[PDB]
Amino acid sequence: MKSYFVTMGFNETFLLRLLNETSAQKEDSLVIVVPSPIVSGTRAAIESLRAQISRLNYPPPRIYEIEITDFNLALSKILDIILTLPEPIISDLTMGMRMINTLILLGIIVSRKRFTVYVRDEGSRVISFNDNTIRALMRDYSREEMKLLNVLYETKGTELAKMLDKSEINKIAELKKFGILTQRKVELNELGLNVIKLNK
Amino acid sequence: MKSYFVTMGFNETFLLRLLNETSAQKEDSLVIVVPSPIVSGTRAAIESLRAQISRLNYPPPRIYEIEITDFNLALSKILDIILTLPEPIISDLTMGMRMINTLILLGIIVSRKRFTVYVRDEGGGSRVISFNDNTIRALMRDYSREEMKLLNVLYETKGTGITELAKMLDKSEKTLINKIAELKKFGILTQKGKDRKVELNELGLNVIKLNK
RNA sequence: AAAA
Repeated sequence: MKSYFVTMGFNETFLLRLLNETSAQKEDSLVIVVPSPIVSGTRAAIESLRAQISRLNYPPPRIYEIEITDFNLALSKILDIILTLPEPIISDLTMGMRMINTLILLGIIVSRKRFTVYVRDEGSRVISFNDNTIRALMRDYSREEMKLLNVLYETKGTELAKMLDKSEINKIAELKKFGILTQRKVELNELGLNVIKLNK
Repeated sequence: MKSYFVTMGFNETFLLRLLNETSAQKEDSLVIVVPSPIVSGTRAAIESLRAQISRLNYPPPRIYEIEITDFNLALSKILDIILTLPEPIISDLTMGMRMINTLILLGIIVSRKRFTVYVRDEGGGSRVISFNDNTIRALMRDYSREEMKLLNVLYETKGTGITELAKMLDKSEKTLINKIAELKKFGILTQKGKDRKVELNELGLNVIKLNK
């Protein structure tokens, strides 16, 4: 079970693609935030989405309208919605107004809930990230960790154990949860490259 | 001197509006990131921009072209550009590809640099929100139980002078001043009026709402 | 790539 949290523009097909790609189920939650007032294009897109959801056995959408006047007053409404969504929260920034997508994006990050955000090339190519990515980039690494990463960066991958001079691993599984390295040779991933780049 | 970091689509109007609303100077770094390869509508918007920039003594744009294969690979390239921009970084995410603007936004936050982001209304309207680095750091800060006790009081009294706050919290005014100065750095409270009553602003309300 |  999961939650979809998106805004809606004039084209419901972006959301239909997201719902099928991630195998949406009826038990899931679908929450659509739209600007106030609801313009004709957005309303038509919602009715078009209702008819197509009712055929495909998807979850019924809940629609929230919010005025977009102040960054904090609008974030306040986005946050109240977010605390009512069970994790993980699936989001896609390719559709709807940029202002509202910005508030959704910032809303899930500061809420510290689990999430997966997708962003597409126009509506073919696609990139994604999650709460683990953001937390791995926002983390203040200690020097025991930082100089271990810098060694892995310079050695490119127990030969490691006789460099920092320790025993022979509990920290390895801890850093594998942050997705910054893998594991035989301990291999640093691209996310770890960004880690080191942020703290050099 | 400031710096501007934006991406470009087919329309330069929002960038020229940004430059006009923030009083852009010729000594500023204007940096534009575009996808690779540069398509013809983006080449045309960039030529339309340079003509108007020269006539208004705006900064000349330095243009970088980025490939976007993977999230981490593309962010890596955005960070290289960000980490050579002088602070503060002024950005406007209402233009160009959404993928690039997401990386620009995410790149700026994690670079811990100073910034102001604008996001406008596509339909041309006057609706516009903005935020800055203190905004994000405020919402993500780990607030101690003691710090939360102080914020909870300002919400229930709606403004209280330093002397009464020190009484309500069983602390010295000397130590309350230092703590109020530290919270003021994050932008979550202000102290206006001739009575110097400490008050929670809208940002402080969101901070309190996150810890319930 | 201005509710794509």
